[PDB]
Amino acid sequence: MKIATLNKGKETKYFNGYPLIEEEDIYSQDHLKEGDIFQIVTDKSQYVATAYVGRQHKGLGWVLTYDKAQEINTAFFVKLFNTALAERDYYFNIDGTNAFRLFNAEGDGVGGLTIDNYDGHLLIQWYSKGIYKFKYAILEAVRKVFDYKSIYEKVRFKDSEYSGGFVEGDAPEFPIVIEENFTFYNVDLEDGLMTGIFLDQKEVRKKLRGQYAKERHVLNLFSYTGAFSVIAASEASSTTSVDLANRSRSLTEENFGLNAIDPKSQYIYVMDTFDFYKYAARHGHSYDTIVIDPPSFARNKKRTFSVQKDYDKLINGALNILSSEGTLLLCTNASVYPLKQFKNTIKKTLEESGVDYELTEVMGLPKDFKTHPHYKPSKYLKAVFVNIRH
Ligand SMILES: Nc1ncnc2c1ncn2[C@@H]1O[C@H](CSCC[C@H](N)C(=O)O)[C@@H](O)[C@H]1O
Repeated sequence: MKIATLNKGKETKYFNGYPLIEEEDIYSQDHLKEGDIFQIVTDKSQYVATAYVGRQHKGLGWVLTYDKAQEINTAFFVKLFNTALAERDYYFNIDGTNAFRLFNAEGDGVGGLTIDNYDGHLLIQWYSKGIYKFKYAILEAVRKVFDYKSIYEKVRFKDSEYSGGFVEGDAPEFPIVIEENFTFYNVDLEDGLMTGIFLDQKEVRKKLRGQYAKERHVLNLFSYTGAFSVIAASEASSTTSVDLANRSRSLTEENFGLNAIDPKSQYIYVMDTFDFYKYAARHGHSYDTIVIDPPSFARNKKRTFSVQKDYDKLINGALNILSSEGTLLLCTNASVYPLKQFKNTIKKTLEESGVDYELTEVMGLPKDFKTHPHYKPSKYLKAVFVNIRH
């Protein structure tokens, strides 16, 4: 019923499957409000696609269907969910992992919607008021497609007093313990934005232990809950974790504890990564593997970090405490920060330092985090293993 018209010469990407309706690409007189279903049409009134309104950035909403006759109802989501579920048969068949993503937004057909499986406890995240409107229809479909002990939610958009919490089912006591790569972690689906682990780094964590941990001093910067450290510690001589947040210490200790690792056999520091570079370098400390996985942006009073602008500083600091033979695991999650450009920054920085280097591995989102083949920013994870000689 409601219509948005494409600007001339902007049709083609949309005809070819581009899922994000860009504000700059369309105009409408139909008063598009969050929640609204609308059709995109060319200047010559050809139907292009059906989308829903959910603004983020320069974005109006997301394409949902190319079938004019398809109504956006429970049966609609039931179909996407079954397809999403079927594409994850591997995660149901593997030992050692009971937590993974079931539905990854636009990669699975609905931008702004994610569903995670934390050992039977589902976490649904909504990235706009727009997609929230469909909560009832979506929940009915969840009930029709998925098995679960409970359902939690989080609202991942501004100006909502309600933040999320328990939805239905049998509520557990948090933290609950999940398993991934035969490694145990605490999770809390009801406390602040983050759950205690980032599932998208499942395979990166595996590789770190498998290939870059044995008998090494492993440094983990911006450690959060110490997940990288926890898994690497079964192989490393010892790990060192560094995070600015007070909580990180006890949370990290506890994760070590779940895996039969004495926290006292590991090093855990609460401080700014950049301060740690100094302290480590002043005490002549060296590490064989340095994991760097910072937030895209962070602020500490006056002090700010931007992944875009400050990554060279991260690399130079690590190098000054990396062993002659050593590996850097350089990661980001910033969708705005494309792999090409990330690799460029890494290369430039390393070339400037005069060290010998080799990008040995480049990893992206795992399969449970299905990306969209016509939307490049969906591929937001970059993890680059770099072997160093200096
Ligand atoms: N300047 C800084 N120095 C060290 N840690 C920082 C920091 N600024 C933010 N952090 C921490 O970085 C974390 C962002 S989350 C990082 C997740 C982590 N890489 C993992 O593998 O799970 C937060 O815990 C935050 O406390």
